[PDB]
Amino acid sequence: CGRFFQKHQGTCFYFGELPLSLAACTKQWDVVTYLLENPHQPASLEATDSLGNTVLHALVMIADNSPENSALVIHMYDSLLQMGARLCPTVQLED
Amino acid sequence: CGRFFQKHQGTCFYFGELPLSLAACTKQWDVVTYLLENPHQPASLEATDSLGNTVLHALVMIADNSPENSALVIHMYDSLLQMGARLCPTVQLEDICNHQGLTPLKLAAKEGKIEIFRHILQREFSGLYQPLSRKFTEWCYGPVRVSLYDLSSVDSWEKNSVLEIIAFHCKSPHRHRMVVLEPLNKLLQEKWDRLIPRFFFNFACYLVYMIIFTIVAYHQPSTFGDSMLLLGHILILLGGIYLLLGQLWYFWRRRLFIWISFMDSYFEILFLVQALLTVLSQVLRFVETEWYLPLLVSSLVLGWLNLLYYTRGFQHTGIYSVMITKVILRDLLRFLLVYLVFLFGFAVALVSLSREARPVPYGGILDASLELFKFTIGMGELAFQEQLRFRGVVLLLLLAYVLLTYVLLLNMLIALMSETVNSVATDSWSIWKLQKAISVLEMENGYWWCRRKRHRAGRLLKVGTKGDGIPDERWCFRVEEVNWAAWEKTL
Amino acid sequence: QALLTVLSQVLRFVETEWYLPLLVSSLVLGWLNLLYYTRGFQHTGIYSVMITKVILRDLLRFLLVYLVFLFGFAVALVSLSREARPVPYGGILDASLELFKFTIGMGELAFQEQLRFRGVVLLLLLAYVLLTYVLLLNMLIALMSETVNSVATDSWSIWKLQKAIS
Ligand SMILES: CC(C)CCC[C@@H](C)[C@H]1CC[C@H]2[C@@H]3CC=C4C[C@@H](O)CC[C@]4(C)[C@H]3CC[C@]12C
Ligand SMILES: CC(C)CCC[C@@H](C)[C@H]1CC[C@H]2[C@@H]3CC=C4C[C@@H](O)CC[C@]4(C)[C@H]3CC[C@]12C
Repeated sequence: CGRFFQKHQGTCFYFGELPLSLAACTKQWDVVTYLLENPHQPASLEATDSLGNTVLHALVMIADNSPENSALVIHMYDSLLQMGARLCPTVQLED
Repeated sequence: CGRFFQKHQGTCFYFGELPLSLAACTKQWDVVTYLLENPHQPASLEATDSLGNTVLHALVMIADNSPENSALVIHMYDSLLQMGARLCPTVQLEDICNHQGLTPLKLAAKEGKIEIFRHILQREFSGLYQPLSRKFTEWCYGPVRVSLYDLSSVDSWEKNSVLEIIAFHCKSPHRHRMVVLEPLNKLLQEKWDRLIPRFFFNFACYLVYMIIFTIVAYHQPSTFGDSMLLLGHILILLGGIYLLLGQLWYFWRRRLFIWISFMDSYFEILFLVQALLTVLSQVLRFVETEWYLPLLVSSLVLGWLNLLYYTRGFQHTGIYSVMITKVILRDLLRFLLVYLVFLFGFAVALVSLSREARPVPYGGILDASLELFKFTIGMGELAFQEQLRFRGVVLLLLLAYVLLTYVLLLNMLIALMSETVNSVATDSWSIWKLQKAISVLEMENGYWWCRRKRHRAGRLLKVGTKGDGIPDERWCFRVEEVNWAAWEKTL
Repeated sequence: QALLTVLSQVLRFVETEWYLPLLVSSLVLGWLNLLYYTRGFQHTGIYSVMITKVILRDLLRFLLVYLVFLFGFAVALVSLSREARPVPYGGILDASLELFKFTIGMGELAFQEQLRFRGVVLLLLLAYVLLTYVLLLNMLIALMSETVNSVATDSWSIWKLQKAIS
């Protein structure tokens, strides 16, 4: 959490202030995957931030109406939803 | 140097009157290369000609707005720049002046050539040949990317900048297209944003002056009140003198704009005329001449149109004001020409007719013209005059005028205005942006009595190290952007 | 409308003379709300949306320019024509009313013979007519044509959102 990381008017880029959120927003499916199957300590896919946003909220926040950004956020959203289904099929992330 | 080789109107082809310039302009990279590595005598790449142009100036001169020519001149320009870097890395070719005083970048601005101008203004190369670049991409943390544009010889802080050349020196008709490109667009916008208070302060001062003028003109006859009237009159005299001095100073500073610029400014003449009329009326009052009042009311009329001048400070109203003048110029004058040709003949026919019976309507030419104009203003008296001897002929002439000037011409004028408004949508935006640029450039300088201090734009960002020493400093303008396609391409 | 109606009704109890203007203002404003209720059909709903979009996009610039033209010419006409060789253009309101009669199609354009500056007055009137009536009104028609052409598809979605809100 910092001035550059919060959403304001100026020099900033909000990504969810989470390593998993950053990896998802930066278009790397391999890094997102690897954080999840760590034997040491897996990254919880339902963790939140100061604003309370999750990995799925952050993707919505960084979304634009441009074609490429929309395609990227759609694909990442679907992939993360499937990954949440295979990891944790009890809790549903959409609600 | 010869008649065929100089730039004139007729049979000519200017190429720089140099073998190296000819080879560069004739699309042969091998010949250009070979002239440079001759053991006998290499061809100096910084040599000039009678006009003083170099190899880079000549490429700018022969440039056109066609795609193929623009691509050729761009590629040759970049190749020659790299070749100059490898041969002579001490001297830089871009800042070589001319006999006129211009650089290759300033020639592109003054000659109205836009493709090479936009390419030179924003260029970036790969890892090799960094120093000879204008746009530099700084940190790329995620999809947000920050660009740094070189502000050298393009910032209005210097004496003869690119913006001043475009606004007051370019001969091209469509010279506004150059002020709506990236760097200039952003820089001009922030300059205008910094200049809102002074612009609206000038507007308020002019509004107060016009209110005082209106009050003085209204409360004037054919003590305290007399003292206030005299104070108002002398204040108007000084205000008119001030406006006249300002207009004269503006005309003297840019002696040669009056041919290039009429579509965009066209208010300096109006301000000059208003000031002259006001001063002339005020001085003529001292003689107690009867022609005071017409001159005073003419100045009163012309003042509020300059108030409309001050109104072009917003996007909607500015484009509307541009469109008004463009509609006036493109199609109002043809309609007036045809209208008066119709009016004069019909009025003369009506006057010559209806002089014998069986006051008097159509007594003279002025009365007939007034009646026929009442027809177009919607107040035409169309009656069957019974006392006339040629009643049917008069009625037929009136009907023929009505169905041929009122039904046809006015509605056709409406249609032509519709077409004109449809056709010039995108042009008015650029014209208004150029108008804002001119206003900003004028406000950057002070008034004719006080000069503002030049506020430099951009920050002093280090852009690395050159091959001559450790420091390499240049003033750059920063712009942020959030681009997702470009970011995803670079991985 | 509700505030004006309630204020007029309560002001009647005081027997104040400003009852009737407030009551007639409420009466005027009621039928425009009746037009509110009219946006229940596709054609009329999109028409109502287009009316407001034409008003917002281009009616205000025209009024601004129109009043700037009107005020200066009216003041010039009032300051002029105060000496001879009732009286037309007696004050600012009368001059404004005459110049507006010009745009409503009832402009009295005559060569006043009793004035001392007949030619100047006639030239000013002609310059107002050919610059406000011929130019500005027809240009306004053209701008409305362009606006109606440009916003065809947007009004449908705006009306659908209006239905959703209702
Ligand atoms: C009685 C006389 C002095 C008033 C008539 C004005 C005369 C000078 C004519 C000549 C050229 C005309 C101007 C040229 C075009 C414009 C730009 C437009 O955006 C506002 C109206 C305005 C400014 C016109 C107003 C009328 C005009 C000024
Ligand atoms: C004498 C006075 C009270 C009557 C004039 C009405 C006043 C309030 C003005 C101000 C804003 C205007 C309204 C704004 C826009 C619309 C929507 C349009 O689809 C119907 C007309 C209508 C409703 C206008 C009617 C006139 C209006 C209501």
